[PDB]
Amino acid sequence: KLKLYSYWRSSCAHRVRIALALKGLDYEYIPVNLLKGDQFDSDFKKINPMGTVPALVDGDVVINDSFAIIMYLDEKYPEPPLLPRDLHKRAVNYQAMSIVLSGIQPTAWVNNAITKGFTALEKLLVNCAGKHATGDEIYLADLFLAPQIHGAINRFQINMEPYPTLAKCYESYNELPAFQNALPEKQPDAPSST
Amino acid sequence: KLKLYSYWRSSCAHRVRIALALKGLDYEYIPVNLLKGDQFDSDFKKINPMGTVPALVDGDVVINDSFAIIMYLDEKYPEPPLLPRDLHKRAVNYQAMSIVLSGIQPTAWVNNAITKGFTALEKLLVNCAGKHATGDEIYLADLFLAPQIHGAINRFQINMEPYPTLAKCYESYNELPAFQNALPEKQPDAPSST
Repeated sequence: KLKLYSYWRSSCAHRVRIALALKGLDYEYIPVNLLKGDQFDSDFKKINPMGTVPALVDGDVVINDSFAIIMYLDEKYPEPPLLPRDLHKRAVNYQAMSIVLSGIQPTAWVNNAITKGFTALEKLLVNCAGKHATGDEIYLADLFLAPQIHGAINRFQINMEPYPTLAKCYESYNELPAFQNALPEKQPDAPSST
Repeated sequence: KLKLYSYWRSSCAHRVRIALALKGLDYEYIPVNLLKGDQFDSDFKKINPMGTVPALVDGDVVINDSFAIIMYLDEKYPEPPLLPRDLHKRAVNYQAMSIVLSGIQPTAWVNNAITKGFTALEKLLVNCAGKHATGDEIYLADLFLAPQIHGAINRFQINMEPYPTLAKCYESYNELPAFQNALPEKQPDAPSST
């Protein structure tokens, strides 16, 4: 019985929710309101000593970090694979992951940090033929791109026309249930329509 | 005939040099002076369009990003393995990698960003019994910790006594040839003794 400590608006938790949905894995969604500071609660700290969200609990095992959680899921529950067979395409997926993870993540506001990272991702992925980031199946890069692009568009009003490959990728996720289900607005702790 | 575009003081390139040495892989060291701005040279840009260092050239294939390069090497040349068999220990290695990659990396100066990241790494690794970060063999976390600790000590004069697990790890690398050989001061472009 997996548990996922998640916050509806966290892009890192969004990545993990896609992975769980693509693996067909059921889990208990445990909301952690990051705006309200619920991650500094001492009982939560008891269960999740690292203190970060997302956090996956798999029995006695607690995994933090979106990338480490996703790799643990892919290695424990291999089907469908989140990495391709081709060593070069696997390297592109890891590079795309790292630009998002460590490149970008960390009147009107102009966000050119995104410009910079999206330019690199476009540079990296434009030569990968296919429906999604690296081919016609969904892989690790796609789980990193979807939440990043959703956040760029919804929080920074970034225009995606300068990044046609990225735009293709993001449009390609609109019909995939695993991706639709994992969206921030669909989560149990998301702001209501009621 | 592998090629590695490297800069002697780059901690990211330091990580990759350890991996190449542990895999017993020969390569052409191509210096890229990052202080002098050699990475913005147009011919280098032709070979390495992504423009970053380190960059591994494996024939026609150019891989950027320290983590993606190291994974490509581990997957193409599996021996000795840079990840353990145990799924949980593999997850710890990826978490340690991510704290360094995306947590830390990006009168006297006091560097408490390091304090923060080293505190998390200590928290993460203290329950892993063994000579090195996650056991008695060298894995991915160790390739990320060595350059980070070398840089903390040599550029920021960080005292390692508050992080006994990390200190153990770093002392454990002093006798390993792969680690000694990859040090910044030993590289072809490093400042001279002459």
